[PDB]
Amino acid sequence: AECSVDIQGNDQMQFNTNAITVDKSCKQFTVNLSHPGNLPKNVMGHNWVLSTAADMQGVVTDGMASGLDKDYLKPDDSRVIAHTKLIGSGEKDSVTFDVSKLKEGEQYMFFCTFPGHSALMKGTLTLK
Ligand SMILES: [Hg+2]
Ligand SMILES: [Hg+2]
Repeated sequence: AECSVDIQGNDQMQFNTNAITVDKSCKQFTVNLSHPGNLPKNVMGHNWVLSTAADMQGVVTDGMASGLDKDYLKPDDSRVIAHTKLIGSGEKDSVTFDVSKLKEGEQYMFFCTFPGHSALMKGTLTLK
């Protein structure tokens, strides 16, 4: 939709998109995350985390080490452009971020930092 997208993470460790386009005219962009299924956060938690592609691995690694009580995301990580909280089934979280934090000629990735999820739960985010 305009300057916004709705995203689902399911019980099979899947997002329902692997590619997000952000319209350059947008002043900010919003992601609304939900979690179909019936499994809880500790088992099948999802978040939506944005970083440059170059920074993704560092964020994933430091997030795992941060623990479940930190939503598997390092607090105040300067590499995380925007993020939701970790959610289980039946829950919702959203994030709005300034589009000025993105540039052209930079590859962005979105992913989930729950342990082992990012191998499957990841995609591209592009400003155009
Ligand atoms: Hg996940
Ligand atoms: Hg990556």
